[PDB]
Amino acid sequence: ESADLRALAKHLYDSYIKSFPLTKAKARAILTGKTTDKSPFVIYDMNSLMMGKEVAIRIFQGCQFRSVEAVQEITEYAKSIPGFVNLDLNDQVTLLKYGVHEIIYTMLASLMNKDGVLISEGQGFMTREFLKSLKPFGDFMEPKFEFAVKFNALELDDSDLAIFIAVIILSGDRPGLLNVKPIEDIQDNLLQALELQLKLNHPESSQLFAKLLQKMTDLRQIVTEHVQLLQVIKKTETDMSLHPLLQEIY
Amino acid sequence: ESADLRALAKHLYDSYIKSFPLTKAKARAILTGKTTDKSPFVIYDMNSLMMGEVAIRIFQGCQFRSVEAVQEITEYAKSIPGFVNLDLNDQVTLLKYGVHEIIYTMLASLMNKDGVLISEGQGFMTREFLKSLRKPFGDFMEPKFEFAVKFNALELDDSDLAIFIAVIILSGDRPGLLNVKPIEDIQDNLLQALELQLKLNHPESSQLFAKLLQKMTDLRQIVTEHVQLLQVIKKTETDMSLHPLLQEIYK
Ligand SMILES: CC(C)(Oc1ccc(-c2cccc3ccccc23)cc1)C(=O)O
Ligand SMILES: CC(C)(Oc1ccc(-c2cccc3ccccc23)cc1)C(=O)O
Repeated sequence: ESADLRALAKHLYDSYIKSFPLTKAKARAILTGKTTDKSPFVIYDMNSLMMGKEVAIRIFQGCQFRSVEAVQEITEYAKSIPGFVNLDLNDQVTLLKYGVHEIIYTMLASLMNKDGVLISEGQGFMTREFLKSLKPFGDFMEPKFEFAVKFNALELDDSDLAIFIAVIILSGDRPGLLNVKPIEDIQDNLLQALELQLKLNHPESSQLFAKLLQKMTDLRQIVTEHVQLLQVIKKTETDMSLHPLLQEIY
Repeated sequence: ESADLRALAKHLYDSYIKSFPLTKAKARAILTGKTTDKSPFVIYDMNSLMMGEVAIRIFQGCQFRSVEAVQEITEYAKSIPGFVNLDLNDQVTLLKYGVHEIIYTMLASLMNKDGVLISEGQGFMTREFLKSLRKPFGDFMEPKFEFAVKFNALELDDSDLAIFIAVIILSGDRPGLLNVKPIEDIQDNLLQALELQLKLNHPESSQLFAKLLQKMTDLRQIVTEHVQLLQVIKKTETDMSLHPLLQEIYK
């Protein structure tokens, strides 16, 4: 009934707030928008960054660090989705493994506008053109920027995004899953809760449910495109015995 | 009004029939060995291939059929209300990015786990036979079978597919589009039409609408993979001619 759907929605919203550092609502206030309580430090050039083992590699590695960190926040959020911990533990691991990249790029949009991205929990702001100003690394944020511009045109808020992220985790078509049935049964429930949420939250945005789902197609293409860049960078340099243990962590 | 959505659904179903020679309904009647009205001849090896008469031959068959399919899809496209009224450059762009996604959607209608109908249903070519084709060509069809088997478990019929196919063409998040808003206004209507159609045609089937739209992710991947395998073929087969139309669509 509408009752357990709204219950599910509020549950997810509550744990999404608890699990992640900067909400979209706060990121929007910082960006383009209102509140400049404390302006973020802006990174627009090589100087700016320093004023903030090596620049272009420094920045791409920094994004990896945050993303490893984010995997744990996503994990904790996953385990708050009703039914998730009851799944086969191999399937939990699989769902997280193939889901975290799509989740990261989804949420990255919350931190982006067409001009740049908030980092360090909104304390910083790296400009889009400074990012594109790199060498075989000026290639890696631009498709995220192009995706975010289109995705943010849907004007979702955190309550919408909480359910959407849960939908992504409970996919069903991840390779190697052992028991697809309960996963799809949970996702069917989450899709219902999502549909309702979007109808109550955006009553005059017609077919917002459908439009948001079609965005999954662009999301997977981003992820695919990102892993192939990663494979190229794994041909920039791999041999060095000065962070073997840090290499491990990533 | 739901009434307007029903008329649009009827209209699109109607054009689909008139545009596409072999419907899913006919494909299923052929495939199910309980209607012996006219059974297909089955191609499962090279001698049955020669009885029912290599890899290049088969794939250029596929190439010619695809170009004709583009024609039929193009014909169907003009019947979608609002489509011919769009900026022409966008009409080209919509077709360019839509055509292959639709071909693999419809291809599934002619497939089961064991093979695919060919030559307007007169032939059936085995999945194993296609998989054993020489090294580059043996990998072309297998991901389409994979898609088709899970897509076919949605159990869509032609009146469903007519609207879904229209939804695909009228995307708008396609690259290079000049006027996105009028494209999205039309898709928005196709989507309402699709949503109603599935809930009436499949009352017991929970969130079929969402699960169908998720399938759009899979069609993208198929196209992407097929493209990268075509550029392999282009280099190992310098003597094989890719069709100019198909060439213009791929970039
Ligand atoms: C889950 C998410 C979106 O994870 C992020 C991952 C990477 C970045 C990021 C993106 C681009 C450059 C960066 C440089 C240093 C640190 C982080 C980045 C921002 C957020 C977040 O922090 O909300
Ligand atoms: C739109 C569609 C799906 O177009 C087709 C495209 C390719 C094939 C096909 C697929 C695989 C092998 C073939 C060999 C000879 C001729 C055609 C094929 C069948 C149909 C159709 O005819 O319904």
